[PDB]
Amino acid sequence: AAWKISIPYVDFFEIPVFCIDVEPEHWSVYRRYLEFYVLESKLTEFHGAFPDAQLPSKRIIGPKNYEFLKSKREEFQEYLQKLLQHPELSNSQLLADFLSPN
Repeated sequence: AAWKISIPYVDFFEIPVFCIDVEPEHWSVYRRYLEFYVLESKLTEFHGAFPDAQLPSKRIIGPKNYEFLKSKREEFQEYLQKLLQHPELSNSQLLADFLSPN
């Protein structure tokens, strides 16, 4: 996974979602706030616990706030980006699955 990702915006599934563009091959995937936290949970389970690569404290929000997802947009982007930089994860199906279309 020498993949490049960005989270240009947050969108709606009608339900506010993160839109991730992935790189010349390209596509986008839609991920719910919660989906990130289970990703991090599982990844940490099978691969350890990369400092630097840390999701912010999970908020005890309810569906649905748009503006809140908008604000975490950058942090979440940084997370995935720093994730992709570690090896060991370069072969994680978990990560790959997370980043695959829709």
